[PDB]
Amino acid sequence: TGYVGLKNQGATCYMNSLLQTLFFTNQLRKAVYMMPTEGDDSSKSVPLALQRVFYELQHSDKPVGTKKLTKSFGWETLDSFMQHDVQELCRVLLDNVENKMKGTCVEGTIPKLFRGKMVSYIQCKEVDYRSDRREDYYDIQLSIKGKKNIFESFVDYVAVEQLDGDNKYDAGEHGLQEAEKGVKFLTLPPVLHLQLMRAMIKINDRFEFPEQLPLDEFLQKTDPKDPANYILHAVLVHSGDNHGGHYVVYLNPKGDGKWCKFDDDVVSRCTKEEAIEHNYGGCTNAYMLVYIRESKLSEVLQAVTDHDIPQQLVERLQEEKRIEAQK
Ligand SMILES: Cn1ccc2c(=O)n(CC3(O)CCN(C(=O)[C@@H]4CCN(Cc5ccc(-c6cncnc6)s5)C[C@H]4c4ccccc4)CC3)cnc21
Repeated sequence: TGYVGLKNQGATCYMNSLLQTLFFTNQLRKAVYMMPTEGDDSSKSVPLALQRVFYELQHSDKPVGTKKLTKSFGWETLDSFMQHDVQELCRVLLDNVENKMKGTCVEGTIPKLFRGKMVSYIQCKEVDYRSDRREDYYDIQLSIKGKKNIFESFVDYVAVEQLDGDNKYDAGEHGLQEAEKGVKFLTLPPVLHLQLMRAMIKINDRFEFPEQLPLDEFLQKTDPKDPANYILHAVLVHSGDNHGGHYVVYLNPKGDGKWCKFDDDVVSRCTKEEAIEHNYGGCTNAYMLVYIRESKLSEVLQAVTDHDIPQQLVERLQEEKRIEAQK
């Protein structure tokens, strides 16, 4: 493979999976590396540790440890990983970073990759009154129960729900009213992060998902020049229950369909089938997926030299490692 794993140090559960996912979001890696940790707290600055882990992921001939990162953002209780959803952790990281990049050349990168926009609306049936509010999303949580595939999800997601009888809409000046509330995508980000709502006690129901995911039709306008076809990039996987769970991520880091299994420290080549159909579920199955828009693929997954790291940085981390000298 050439790729190196991450250490299992405690119960980070999904963290390692998420870390790889992100570390192979190449345009974000370059961006992270650029972040100025020149005068940062070596111990408690998250943005620093995300440089360290990525550095070591790109250079370590041994499996990369994460203790310092888990410290930097301070999920150090007996349940602090299993009490949170995965996008929550993503947001933690992607926040700390997106900030540190403000007033830099690399400002605006996290949203440029992971942010898309939306409209939630409420429209009265009989009377004239509409409520349209736009929001930004960085990630999307699909309902799987009763859904066989990703399509049915995105159609469930844009389902124009009805508000009648015991739950009519307080239209204010118009009083309680019958109206329909839905959602509608305006855009979708280069990087499309999806979580499948398996927590409820874990649902293990079969939920199919494609390698190629056309999304133009859930948009309101489409783009002839830029269609919204997506390339499955990673598949975050879990298997077990409230007693024994275990986390694994499958990636094809180059968008070429050459898949790899990442079981923490152990990384191996695997089949398309192992990554995809074998994680449809029906107990060991996908809980989050990552998808790059086809057009932006080459950029997002731009390759990364060792000359894309500043020396200043490079030097600090090494001293820090060397000085890791124990008796
Ligand atoms: C809003 N919503 C609804 C569902 C859902 C979701 O599944 N996700 C994905 C998820 O965030 C679920 C939680 N999660 C976990 O890893 C779970 C954390 C819960 N874990 C079970 C437990 C083990 C130990 C537990 C425990 C509880 N109390 C004290 N000590 C240990 S609870 C089982 C894990 C699980 C993994 C894959 C799918 C579904 C769940 C990350 C993946 C994100 N958002 C969601």
